[PDB]
Amino acid sequence: KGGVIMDVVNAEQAKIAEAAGAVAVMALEGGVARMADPTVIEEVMNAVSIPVMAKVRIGHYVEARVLEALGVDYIDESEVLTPADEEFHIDKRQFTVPFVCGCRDLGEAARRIAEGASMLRTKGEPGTGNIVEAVRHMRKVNAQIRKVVNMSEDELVAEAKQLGAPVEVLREIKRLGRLPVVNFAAGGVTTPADAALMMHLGADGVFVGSGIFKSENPEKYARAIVEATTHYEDYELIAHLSKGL
Amino acid sequence: KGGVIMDVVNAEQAKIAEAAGAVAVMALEGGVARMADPTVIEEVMNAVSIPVMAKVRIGHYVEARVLEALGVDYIDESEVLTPADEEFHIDKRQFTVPFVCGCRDLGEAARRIAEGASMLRTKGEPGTGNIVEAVRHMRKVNAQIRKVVNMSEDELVAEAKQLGAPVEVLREIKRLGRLPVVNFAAGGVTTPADAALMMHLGADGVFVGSGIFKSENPEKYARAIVEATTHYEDYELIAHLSKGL
Amino acid sequence: KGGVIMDVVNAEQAKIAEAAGAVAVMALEGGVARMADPTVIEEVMNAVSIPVMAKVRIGHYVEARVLEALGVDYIDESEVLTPADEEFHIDKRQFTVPFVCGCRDLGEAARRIAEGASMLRTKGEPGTGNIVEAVRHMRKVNAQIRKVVNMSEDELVAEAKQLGAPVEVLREIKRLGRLPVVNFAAGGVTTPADAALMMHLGADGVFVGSGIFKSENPEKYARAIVEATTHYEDYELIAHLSKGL
Amino acid sequence: KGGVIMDVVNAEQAKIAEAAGAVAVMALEGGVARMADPTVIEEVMNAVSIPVMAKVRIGHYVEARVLEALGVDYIDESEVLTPADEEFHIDKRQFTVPFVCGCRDLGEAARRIAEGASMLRTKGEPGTGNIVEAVRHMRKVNAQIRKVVNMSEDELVAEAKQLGAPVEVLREIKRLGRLPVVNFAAGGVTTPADAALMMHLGADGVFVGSGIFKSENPEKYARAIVEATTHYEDYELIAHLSKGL
Amino acid sequence: KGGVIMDVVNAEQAKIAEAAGAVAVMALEGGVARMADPTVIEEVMNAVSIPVMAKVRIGHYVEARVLEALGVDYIDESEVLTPADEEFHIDKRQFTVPFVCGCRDLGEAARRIAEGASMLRTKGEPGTGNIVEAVRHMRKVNAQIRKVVNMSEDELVAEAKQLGAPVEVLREIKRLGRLPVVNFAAGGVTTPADAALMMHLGADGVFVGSGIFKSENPEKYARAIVEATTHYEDYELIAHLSKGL
Repeated sequence: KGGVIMDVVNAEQAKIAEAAGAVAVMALEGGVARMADPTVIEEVMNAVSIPVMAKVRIGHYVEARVLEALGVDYIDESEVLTPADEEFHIDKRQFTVPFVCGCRDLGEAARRIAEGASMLRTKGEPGTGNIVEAVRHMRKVNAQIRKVVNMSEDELVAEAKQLGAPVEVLREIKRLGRLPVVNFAAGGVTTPADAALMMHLGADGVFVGSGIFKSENPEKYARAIVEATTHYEDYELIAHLSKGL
Repeated sequence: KGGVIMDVVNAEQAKIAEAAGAVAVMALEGGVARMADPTVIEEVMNAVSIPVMAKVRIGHYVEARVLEALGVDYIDESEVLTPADEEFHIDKRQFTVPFVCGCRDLGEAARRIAEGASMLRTKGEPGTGNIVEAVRHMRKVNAQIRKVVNMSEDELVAEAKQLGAPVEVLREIKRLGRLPVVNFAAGGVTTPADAALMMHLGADGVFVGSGIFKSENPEKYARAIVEATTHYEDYELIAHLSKGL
Repeated sequence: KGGVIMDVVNAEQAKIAEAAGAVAVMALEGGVARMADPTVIEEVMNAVSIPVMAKVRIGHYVEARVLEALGVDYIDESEVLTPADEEFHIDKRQFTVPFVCGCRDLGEAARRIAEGASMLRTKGEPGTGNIVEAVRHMRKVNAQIRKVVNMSEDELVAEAKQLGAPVEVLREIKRLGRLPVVNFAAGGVTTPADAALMMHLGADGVFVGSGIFKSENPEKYARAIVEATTHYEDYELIAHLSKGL
Repeated sequence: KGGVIMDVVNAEQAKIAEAAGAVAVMALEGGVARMADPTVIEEVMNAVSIPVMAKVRIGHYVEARVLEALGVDYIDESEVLTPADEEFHIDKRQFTVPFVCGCRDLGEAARRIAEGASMLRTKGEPGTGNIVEAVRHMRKVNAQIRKVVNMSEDELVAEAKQLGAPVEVLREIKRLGRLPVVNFAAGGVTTPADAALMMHLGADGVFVGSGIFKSENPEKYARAIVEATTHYEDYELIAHLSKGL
Repeated sequence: KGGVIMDVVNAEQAKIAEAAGAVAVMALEGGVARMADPTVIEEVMNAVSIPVMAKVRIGHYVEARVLEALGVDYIDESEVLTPADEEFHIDKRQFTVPFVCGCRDLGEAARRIAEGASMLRTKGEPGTGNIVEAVRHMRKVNAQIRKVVNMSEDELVAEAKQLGAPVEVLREIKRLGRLPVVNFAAGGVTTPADAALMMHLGADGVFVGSGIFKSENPEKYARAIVEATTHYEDYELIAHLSKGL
């Protein structure tokens, strides 16, 4: 627990991610942002042994089935791609391949899960290098979990109504003490301190973007995030990793 | 199917109800309207072989355990009694005695079912002799059910959010082609034509009030309601039953 | 835990209360509602050995010193009397005699405690025989307590701000896992089931009003409430205590 | 310090007030409420040796000069009479006879003083037997005094602006630590505890109304107020005086 | 009392600050503004013997642990960095290293103290060379302190509510007659007169920014500010220190 998933655009970057100890890679391709070209997905697939993920536009059922047929390990039904369906998410229950979805609060989390999400992440604010929204979303979802875990049983139906959440998801949360799926922080995680902060806030792990490869030394920067995420209470070690970019 | 349940206040009324063909009786007592006196409930229980129901205030957990312990067959957690809890209904799952609840729409119905209701009824507008609200509720609920039954499966999570309904309950409705519990019309049902109309609109049956016994010949009037609810497409009989009160 | 406090207007009522097992009595006596005549309070003090409470107007510092000087065991700074100070409550920390105070939510509770309150009760809706408001307040305070006990420590300062609560009281709640004072349900508690219900919602006991003595047999009634409040999960007992009015 | 002034309507009542130790009497006469008939003022004047006051309508310059010519000791420019001038108070600086005026806050106090008031009182809420407004006004004026006494000197001009107060009055207040005139509580003071409460709140004394003579024993009731006002921290004695009406 | 803290970007500047008599240095280094590179902070720690401060993003718990682990003497949880958590500040009570925090009013100050802050400063308007905001905040905090010191004890609970302040911090202020921590002016302090002015408004000292080193003679300038801040009523001295820019 406490893994790092890393956005990669080619073979080279994928190998650097696996070598630095990333638990998975996310293969990436007002223009329209669609599912990545097959050859990009299969070029990344052939570079590593750790799980390969890729993105589809929200609601894009057939994009997902294409990714599934291509043999991806995981599908991000991604708000950062251009939504295909602004009202209905993919019925992920129908897929053999697992999905991760974004969320900002427990209502949203519960709905994605009712749709069949196998994994969750914060939406954060990608491309900004700013964790403030990632923090907001993890704070909100976790504070709401803590409320649910400890509230009177008979108050759950009303709670679900107010949250716009499926009540059976709340009941399962209360039974387990946590979400029935893992929840990673994502969006703006830049520094070793950022990465450890998400773990401190209750994240199960962390997604990071292409900023790692904007670096002088992607290897060392990737390593620093992986170690800071793993050893997230070693403030002495974290203080060290924050040096020299 | 096409059962009638009658409001009764003493043994004599309970016997008339039963002899007339009612499938159950409901025993009944700025004033606060609470649980009936145990002696009234036992008096009615002693009078008939058919099931006896009684009412508790909404959210009044203990009033419901009292009635459960007194051996009633069914509890109506009822909006006509002064509500005890304005925010939370009784967690009816924790009871061995079955409960009936009122609703006005599919969201409301699903929430009551999620709380553990074993039976539903329209809220209607009791005391007026006016079926207009009962018709509205039965129309609304059944129209929303027909919509759910036929809707695209991938659209039910969004639909559940819009209704404030637990999606699992919507998914069961779709699976069964109808509500998982019987839904009776209740409120204002006065004439043989009223009772038959509620059946025409899709009720599983009908609750009627004390008006029967304000009548000149309550036996005849009770039989009329029972016969019309059963033979609800028999207009020639319903016409006959309407003559002479 | 499971105490009943009874409102009494004279010695006779006070002895009935003590003998039925009350843990204390509230000595009582549209115009202005002020502190009772001392005579009435002295008459009650002499009748019984259990603690005796009386009421003062909100913010009426001198009324409180008068009751203290008379030797009452507890002061209710009471909102059912005509407030004397609409901005500032009594600085109860300056008193050797303990105060009980009304509340509706945790922020209100927390401020009363910070003024010196030693005991709390719901404000409820006195005089109505209706528990709906008492239920709302108990439900609200306890839900917020549950939330506070279980929330991140570093979120308590923000929470106190939002609630209008002193954060030290909130930190003390988290530390104990409940309020640092006892909290009785008050307002409208009428039947054995109501008294039991309040305890089910997590009250520490119940205040009850003069309705007991409007009864055909106040001793049987007073006792029934005492038994209900203490054996609040004894459903079969409660059911029996409901009969014989 | 800590005197009681008493409203009287005749010789008899005036003598009872002096005999009970009142420091002064106020001679009293949608109808129009004007200055009292001379013969009422002179009948009260001839009954006692302690100062006699009487009321004029706000802004009624000539009423005041009549009272002055009749030889009253003090003039209340009284909001309880029907105002003669809704924009301009009497220029009391022009009178040899001293005036008391009402107030609800420091701005108002300062303005009345700039007009030449020799004494102030709270407006309270006369005729209600309710001290809540008297409390509000004394609280407000005294809290504002405490603010002024201790604030940076250079912030006084802006403070005067915000309060709508003459700055030289604020400066004089800051110099003295208090108002340059006495300030009595008035309106609704009913019980010995009320009277002592005003003294506790920082009043210089107390006005009381015709309620004293609504009593079984005006003598004893008057005495009780006078003693409670004088000995306002003797909670033992006050507790005693609160008995037997 | 009369300390100057200086913002420095390197060792050279840090030694200039120490030698001119600074009581501490703030080590510093549109995109995201995060905690400085440790290298920069280590370089400053080695240059001087006076206490060294650095900044973290608001709510950035891990950044604060990193600076603690590096051995800085003080942490500024700083609003001029890009906030990491917009709801919850760092629980500074959990730290052995002391924090300074910005504020604009007493309620804000009081909440920071209740989170653990050991020192305060005005937020001011950094970067502008304009003291108007620093003046507003110092003026506001001190005016409210003065008011709180001198107000009725029993009015503090209401006051805390209105201010959004924890009442325990307000009671502690009244007890001491000032803040339980020191409070420096920060933002726009440019000239000797500004530095002196802040002290005149009742600051405990002054933070100053990088403008010192934009000077033709930073040593003379740094020293002039140190002398102005400490001898803040020495008008003739201050006037001389204004010449020779």
